[PDB]
Amino acid sequence: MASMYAKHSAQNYQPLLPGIKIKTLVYGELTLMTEFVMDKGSSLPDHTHPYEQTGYLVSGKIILYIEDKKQQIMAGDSWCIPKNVHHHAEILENSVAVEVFAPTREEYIKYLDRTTV
Amino acid sequence: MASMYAKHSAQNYQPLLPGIKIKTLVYGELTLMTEFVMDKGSSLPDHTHPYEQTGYLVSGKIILYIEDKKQQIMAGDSWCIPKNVHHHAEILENSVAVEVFAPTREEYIKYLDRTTVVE
Ligand SMILES: [Cu+2]
Ligand SMILES: [Cu+2]
Repeated sequence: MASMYAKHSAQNYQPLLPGIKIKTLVYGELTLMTEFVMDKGSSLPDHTHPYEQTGYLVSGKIILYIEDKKQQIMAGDSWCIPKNVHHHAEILENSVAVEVFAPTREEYIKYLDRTTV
Repeated sequence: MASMYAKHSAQNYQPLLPGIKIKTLVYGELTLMTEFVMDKGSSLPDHTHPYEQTGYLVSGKIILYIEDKKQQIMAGDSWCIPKNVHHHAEILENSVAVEVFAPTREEYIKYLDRTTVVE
């Protein structure tokens, strides 16, 4: 029930997968926003979570896989993945992506940058 | 029930306020994502909508007002505004912001770009 603000910082990024760093920026009662720093050559494995995922690529170049379909993602592109839909990605260059989850993905709250507000 | 993708395009931006252009990128069952292009000197007036608003500043420099708090926002900063909370902003330089609303703000679906494909 309280609003928060997060300043851009290259620190407090926690390791999630080989070449993938994660950091929860802000969250509320219905959303949660994370930032992914993905190195060239890394990938996100296939997952199905009960959270809708809408994202935005800040920089870089990735390939997003939804079901069996593939789409090349560049700076400025966006996407929206519904609940329980198979999705994975392959990172072609050093990329940065912002991802929002609905509802509040409580397992990602532990990735808070500790600063916030 | 359909996933979607939107390609970056400098077109399909509709005017919302003097100096403020809006474009709905994608939306789903619980969220809706828009992109705001804000000219230098413009501002967003005070509003209270029944939608949680979490945003990210792609570029520029603005001053975000949430309730009684004031904060200067620069590139890379983010925020989260709860439902029915007073908020407004003053745009200091040519800025671009991405904003997500929860639940799906159906009134902003009319700003959807033509370049959004399904799956
Ligand atoms: Cu996911
Ligand atoms: Cu608002």
